[PDB]
Amino acid sequence: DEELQTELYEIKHQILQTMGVLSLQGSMLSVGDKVFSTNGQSVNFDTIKEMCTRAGGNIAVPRTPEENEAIASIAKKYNNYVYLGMIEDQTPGDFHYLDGASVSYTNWYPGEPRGQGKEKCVEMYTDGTWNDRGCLQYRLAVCEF
Amino acid sequence: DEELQTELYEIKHQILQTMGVLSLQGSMLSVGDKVFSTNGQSVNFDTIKEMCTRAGGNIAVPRTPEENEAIASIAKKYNNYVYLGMIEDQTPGDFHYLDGASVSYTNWYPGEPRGQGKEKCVEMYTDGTWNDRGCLQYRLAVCEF
Amino acid sequence: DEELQTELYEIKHQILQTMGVLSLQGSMLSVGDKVFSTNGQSVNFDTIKEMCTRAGGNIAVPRTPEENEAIASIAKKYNNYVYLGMIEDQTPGDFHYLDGASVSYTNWYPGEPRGQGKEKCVEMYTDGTWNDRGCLQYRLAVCEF
Ligand SMILES: [Ca+2]
Ligand SMILES: [Ca+2]
Ligand SMILES: [Ca+2]
Repeated sequence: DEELQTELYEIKHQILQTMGVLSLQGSMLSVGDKVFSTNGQSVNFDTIKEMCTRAGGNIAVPRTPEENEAIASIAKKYNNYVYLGMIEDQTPGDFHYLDGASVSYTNWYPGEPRGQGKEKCVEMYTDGTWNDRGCLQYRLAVCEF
Repeated sequence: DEELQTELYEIKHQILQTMGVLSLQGSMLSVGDKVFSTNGQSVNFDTIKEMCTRAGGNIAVPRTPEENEAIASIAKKYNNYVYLGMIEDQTPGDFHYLDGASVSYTNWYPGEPRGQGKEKCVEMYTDGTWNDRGCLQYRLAVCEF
Repeated sequence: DEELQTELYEIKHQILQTMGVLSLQGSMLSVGDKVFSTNGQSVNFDTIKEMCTRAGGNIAVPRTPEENEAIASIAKKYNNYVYLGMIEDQTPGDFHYLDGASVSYTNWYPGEPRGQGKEKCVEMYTDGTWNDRGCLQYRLAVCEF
């Protein structure tokens, strides 16, 4: 269709414009096909999950070095640790994404994880490395869409 | 078309991402197919209408309990009354949306409306109930898109 | 396609909603098919170019009176001059857009340009008129998408 082609072009341009504005003003960070954003609040794991789902997204989880660096830049920006989208398996030391799949990419701080099963959550330090920790602390809420 | 399907999927995802960011940061509230947002300014009815149309929208008007609660949450958030998108008919006590249609859903504070035709505008209290009032007061500008 | 028509309508509405929110909150200004926005930072020409490209856009450049007035309103809003997307040719007095094409629309302050080739950049005063100037000053970063 000849009109369909032009309509799609305009639609794609408008999306580029809206995403460009959000990017320019630091409202979000786009990495590949993933968009990260924070509301600036520091709350516990359960609360963060609720906030993200309310917005139509999920708690952020890095699956590549580039995504990890992006979340880390936000942690650094707000000078606060970030809870990530993963929880410990029944077997201590093993973690899984919230959908149940086993974690692949990892960036544990040397020595971590070592909570012996008592720290089922994972927090990201400002340098981007990870630490298994309890889930009741107040951490920066970072979501992915 | 095989490429049209993938293009639309990506377009829809990007929209979800941009709307998710705006939602997460409290820049807007989505209720069904309607989006509410405020610039935080408190001005009169005529001014609000101009501001909304300038942005490509219209003065907010709740047509369902869910929409009413959404606008109320914004009123509460900014601790200020909100002018709604309706004005009094020639017959006192009867109101109409700006397009001329008679108002259906209402949420008048007990006793309202009772301006006897001297208060053609409608303001929303922070608890979400309505009050007919003059149109020259300074009220939170809430628009719908 | 009967479903394609409805899908496009919804997509276009969502775009209108997201753009309406950004417009209402002063996050951007739309003029025709062009969107202008600033991150509020004041840096040199090279830095501005980087910031804009990072966001998926380019340094703003007015090509019509309407676009010029839009950028001027932003300069006025932030009370700071704005570097524009153009640089001087090898021949003093002649300027070109960054893609190499010769500038068409101009709005030089009376007497400008007169840097004799020593001021290859162009800054916009808050009244919207232009002045050729060095490229190392700190100016409001305004991008176009
Ligand atoms: Ca640990
Ligand atoms: Ca009354
Ligand atoms: Ca000069």
